[PDB]
Amino acid sequence: MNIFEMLRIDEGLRLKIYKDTEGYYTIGIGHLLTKSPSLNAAKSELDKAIGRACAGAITKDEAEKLFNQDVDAAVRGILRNAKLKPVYDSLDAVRRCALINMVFQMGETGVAGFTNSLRMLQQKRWDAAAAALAKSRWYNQTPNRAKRVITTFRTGTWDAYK
Ligand SMILES: [Cl-]
Ligand SMILES: [Cl-]
Ligand SMILES: [Cl-]
Repeated sequence: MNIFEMLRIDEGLRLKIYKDTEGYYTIGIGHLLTKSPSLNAAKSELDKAIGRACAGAITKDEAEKLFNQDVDAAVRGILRNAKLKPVYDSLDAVRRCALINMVFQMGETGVAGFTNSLRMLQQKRWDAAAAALAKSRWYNQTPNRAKRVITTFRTGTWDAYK
């Protein structure tokens, strides 16, 4: 299993503009277009991201290209972040993927906000980290996905995804 396969499971794949769990316009494999209520605005962001007139739809290849860009951006955002980097550096390969998953979903700043959980991960207190992560809007809004990531952090294996 790898980060791509993992996020592909959590986010799905849709070739036509859709609303994510918070009602924002997204497309592809979890690629947020805009927070704005306007379908037009969405459509304009899409055209601008792809570089052509998509009329609200993209191809598979296009979806994948955006996904490669988003994953890379998330890894680089972690490595540049003073709060995240040291965590990431302290973790084993499976758990690094769990950290990347959260950044992809909520962004760096959001993740950097889980101060206590970050500190526990770093100290390798897995069960305490799991509990801290669970006490969040994140967990209450998207529980099944949250659980899958938290379990990965707890165990360091891919069972939650197999
Ligand atoms: Cl926390
Ligand atoms: Cl809570
Ligand atoms: Cl969920």
